[PDB]
Amino acid sequence: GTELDYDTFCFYYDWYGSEAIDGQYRHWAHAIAPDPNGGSGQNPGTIPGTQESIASNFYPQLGRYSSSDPNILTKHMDMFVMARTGVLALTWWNEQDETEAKRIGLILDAADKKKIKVCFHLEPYPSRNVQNLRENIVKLITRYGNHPAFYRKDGKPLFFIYDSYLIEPSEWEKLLSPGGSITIRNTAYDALMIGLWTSSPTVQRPFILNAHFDGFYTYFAATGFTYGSTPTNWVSMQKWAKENGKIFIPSVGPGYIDTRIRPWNGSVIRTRTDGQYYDAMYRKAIEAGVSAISITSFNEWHEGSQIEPAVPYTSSEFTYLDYENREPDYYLTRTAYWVGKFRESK
Ligand SMILES: OC[C@@H]1[C@@H](O)[C@H](O[C@H]2O[C@H](CO)[C@@H](O)[C@H](O)[C@@H]2O)[C@H](O)c2nccn21
Repeated sequence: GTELDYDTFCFYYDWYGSEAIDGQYRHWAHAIAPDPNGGSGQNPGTIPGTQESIASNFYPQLGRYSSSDPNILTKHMDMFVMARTGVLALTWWNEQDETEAKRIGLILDAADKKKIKVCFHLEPYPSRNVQNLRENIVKLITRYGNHPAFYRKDGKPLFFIYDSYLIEPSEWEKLLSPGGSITIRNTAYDALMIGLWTSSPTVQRPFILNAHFDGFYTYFAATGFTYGSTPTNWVSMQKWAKENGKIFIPSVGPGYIDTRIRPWNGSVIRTRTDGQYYDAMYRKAIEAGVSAISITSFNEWHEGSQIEPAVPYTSSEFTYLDYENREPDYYLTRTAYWVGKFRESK
């Protein structure tokens, strides 16, 4: 009851920088978003990413780390082993820069040492469309597909597609129908394509079918943020998935808070309550009878959904939230608990 689960996907962010390694404490410093309902002339400012003031309501046990530091990567992979999360679902922004390329190779290498697998979470990069998506899928499978840590499920790579609704089903069909003009089906570049189910079934069911997605995930850690992230819908979403040959990968998270970077977004806060929120959400995923589960997140520190260890910290600039009556690694060990319960259910 300690082995990795390769149907458990944990969303991982590689965008953190340090002055020493990256030239800037990347992402630890971050713009504060203006209030989308708050009128003109806002000067919301920025979080400077100093030791005292970072762009999170929580504070990492590992400090203001670099995602390109091989020693941090080793520690993260040991944390995945503790959590029993076999798949690292890597945020991918199509930066087309040598620093991205280096980082992806470092992550794959570190993952392989611990038998962790890596798949890609394809983000909404500029001018994203099905043609450049195909080209990027080809590039990723070509560059990384023979890496021993590259994930496959029953012989197929798997990609999560964030904000897949931003692209019309008539475009998706070209890529994802077996008859599509630029199909990946039956090619060397075929993959399980997992789209983001947001809103109501009346909208999302025909979209998933007409776009030829292999499955869907929900992402948001905050319960009730969307229809898809409301766990009382998961039984019915799974029933529909099974009836239509789709893979449902609900996303569970331990809490949510992003008010350092989005001070106006307090309605989305979901309190951790010493792990009871995480337990409730993970239980609903398991009870829905799904084949795979995703975890939002390993380390989206801006959104306060991370399971990565956090420590108490009060600086002159901010009093951070922390894991309260739980130890810093509690969310990793509680993840392992739920992975066990999930496996018992399969
Ligand atoms: O991973 C899914 C998606 C991300 O696209 C999204 O990134 C945006 O927001 C973050 C701040 O949270 C910012 O730092 C990024 O540069 C990007 O603009 C964010 O991680 C998120 N939240 C829900 C879904 N996402």
